[PDB]
Amino acid sequence: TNFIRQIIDEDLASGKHTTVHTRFPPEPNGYLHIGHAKSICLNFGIAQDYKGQCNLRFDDTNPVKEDIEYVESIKNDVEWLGFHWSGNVRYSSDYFDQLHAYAIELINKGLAYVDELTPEQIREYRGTLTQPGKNSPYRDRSVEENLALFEKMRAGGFEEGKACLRAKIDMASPFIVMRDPVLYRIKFAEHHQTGNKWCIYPMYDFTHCISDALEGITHSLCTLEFQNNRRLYDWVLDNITIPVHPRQYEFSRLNLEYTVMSKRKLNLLVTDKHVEGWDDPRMPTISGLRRRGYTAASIREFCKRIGVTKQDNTIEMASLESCIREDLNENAPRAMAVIDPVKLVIENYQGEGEMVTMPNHPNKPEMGSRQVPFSGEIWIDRADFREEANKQYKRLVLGKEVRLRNAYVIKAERVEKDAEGNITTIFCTYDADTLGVIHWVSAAHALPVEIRLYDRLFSVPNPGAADDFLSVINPESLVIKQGFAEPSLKDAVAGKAFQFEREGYFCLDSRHSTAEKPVFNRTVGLRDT
RNA sequence: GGGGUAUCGCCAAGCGGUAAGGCACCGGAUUCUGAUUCCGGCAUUCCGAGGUUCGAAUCCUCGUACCCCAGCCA
Ligand SMILES: Nc1ncnc2c1ncn2[C@@H]1O[C@H](COP(=O)(O)OP(=O)(O)OP(=O)(O)O)[C@@H](O)[C@H]1O
Repeated sequence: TNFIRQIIDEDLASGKHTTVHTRFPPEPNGYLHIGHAKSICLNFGIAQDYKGQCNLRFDDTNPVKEDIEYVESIKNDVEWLGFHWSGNVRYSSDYFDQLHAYAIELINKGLAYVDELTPEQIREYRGTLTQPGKNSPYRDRSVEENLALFEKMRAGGFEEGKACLRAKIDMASPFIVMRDPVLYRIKFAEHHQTGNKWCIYPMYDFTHCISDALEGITHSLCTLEFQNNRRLYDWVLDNITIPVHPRQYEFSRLNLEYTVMSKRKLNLLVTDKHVEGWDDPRMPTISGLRRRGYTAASIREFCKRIGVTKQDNTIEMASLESCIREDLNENAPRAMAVIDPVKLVIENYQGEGEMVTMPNHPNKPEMGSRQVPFSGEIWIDRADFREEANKQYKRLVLGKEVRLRNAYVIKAERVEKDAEGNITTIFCTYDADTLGVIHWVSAAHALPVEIRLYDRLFSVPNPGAADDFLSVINPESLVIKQGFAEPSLKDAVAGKAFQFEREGYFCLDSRHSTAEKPVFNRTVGLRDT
């Protein structure tokens, strides 16, 4: 429960409503991100919890920032998260003729006029945060004059910026938004839904309350930066002939540590080619997180955990990562892969090899087992061998023995270094009566596989509050390795988490993998204590 | 000027009856993954100072900090 659900509860009890109807209304000017997932979880979650309805409405009022690519991706992401909207997909543009009729009602009532103060002047006349504004000299035109001028705007008789329609409210209001807000502005831009039918487009505040009202939304849930705007939400609905009056309730937006959510900013990273694209695995976008190997359920859980309050907040990446590790630990089948490999030859070995039976899940016998090959010339991870180290080090030191994963207890004996002091191969012996643990991959049957180790995109926790967020990009956000994996990984499918033992959870990258050369993105590392 | 918020390192519950829970962190047991699982510890204190009350995080003052609003963006 959260403050919003307590309100809905009151509403139902008091008999103010019988059904609850919410809506998720993104503008199609970019791809959805983890922050939006919190609105999706909130809006669609309430609908299903209260057996209500939730609309997916594209708030498409500004054509010069929107594109059809975004509408199809947004729908994709909403479904992938595991949610379904009520009825057909809606668009604010579906209501352009409606919105235009309402503007006329406002004009007819003398509550709206066509102003001609230039874009620079409207700012000058608006006042400041402590000084009231002043009336445009075009404020007292007659209704008859406004109808004429407005139809002229509609007919394309005015150049962009040359005229706009404003609400006649109060230039001295302490609410900056009630200072004669613009309802319509001229944009000769083709719209992704309505083509060139319109050259005048409605503003967010005029469009939002009216759309909610027409869809019979009972509770509009938005983020905190809209509390000031609520005054205009109610003023519009109170002054036009509409039979219902939805109520707006604001919650705090999600800020994630080490990442920027601003679409304006996320678009800079994509536009300037600093990430592969909106769905690059380092992006905090839904599609990015999906490609990274995140599961829709891990995200739904993440929203469940962070809560819904009116408090500004900043969640640590640790919280997100906790969610995904938990999901994958449960459902991810284990496998073996070596990221940085140094060759290890067992001298004592006899034969072209053998076959060990490894479990697909160490703590869940039910998941099955597999027959993995073994031999003398295997592949091991560099960081697992040490010529010398204290008692703490529980891996392969040049003296003692260590158990291979589901195999033999080998024993370090001799090292053969390259010219530059760097080791090239390690020589050891094994006890055959056996079958300090490490993973390995029989060089004989090793599958060459490219690994992509992702790390946080920014090097500061709040790249948002930086003079230039780009200059604070982490150069080690993506470190590409070439390694080897057991041949079973030959049958992996894009977006199927595997837990490379003692490393982390990894998944096949659809964008880069091929037949011989698979590419694995590292979703998340293990709790490396 | 106006509109909001203040409870653990990060989130968060609490609604006059004596500070849940999660992440992180520290131990300790188990483990052929330095994972997982288990065990236990982690707010005498709720922005501060006064006051009301048998009892206040919660009520009433009076301060303080932070966030939002001056797009013909959403
Ligand atoms: N960080 C966030 N946390 C929570 N909810 C968010 C967040 N960002 C956006 N939303 C929610 O998603 C809804 C749709 O957002 P929309 O795409 O219209 O704008 P935006 O993404 O906030 O802005 P921009 O496109 O400039 O980044 C908003 O109604 C809002 O409540």
